[PDB]
Amino acid sequence: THFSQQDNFSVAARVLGALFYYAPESAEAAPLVAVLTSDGWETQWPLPEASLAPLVTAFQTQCEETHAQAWQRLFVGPWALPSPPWGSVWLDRESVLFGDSTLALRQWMREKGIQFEMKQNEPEDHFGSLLLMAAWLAENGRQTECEELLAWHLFPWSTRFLDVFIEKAEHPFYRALGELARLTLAQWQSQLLIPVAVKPLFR
Repeated sequence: THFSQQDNFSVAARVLGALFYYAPESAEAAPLVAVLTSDGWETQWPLPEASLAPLVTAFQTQCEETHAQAWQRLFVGPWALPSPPWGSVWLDRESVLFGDSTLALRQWMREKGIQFEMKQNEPEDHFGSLLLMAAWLAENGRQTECEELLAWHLFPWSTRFLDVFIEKAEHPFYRALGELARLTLAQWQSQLLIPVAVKPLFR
């Protein structure tokens, strides 16, 4: 019955999350770059074809800039990232990392006995970390928590983050990845029984 337990929710969340968290040449993400750059993946993605046809091609579009170089520029640095993948940049009035929305997520994790750990020195509210934790909760049959994560701790900023990211990606693969993410999270959003939390955006 619950939308986290069907339509490839966990599988799709893990794919989107890893491609946003790990480098395209990494052991974690290279196989995923390879699935999205081959025909066939669209058959298993939980969205309709009229919207996937264009992304199939777009994911395969060659480009002088390397996946590795695009990711570096979009997610690592050294310079300012065009769309910072951490919730508190979007939700905290001050746009700092480890901000108030980050604290809210951490407190919620601790109340619900959620033991999922992020890597060291890293804030909990990274877009991909959130998608991997949602996947992980789904797999564990923790549907209520999964829905709360999305409603309360991801969807309030994820659309804004994706909007700016899709507009500034400037690389066919990552722009396609962004659009895929937006279409998919939107679809999930429409399946929630619970309202998305109403929060101002500060970037």
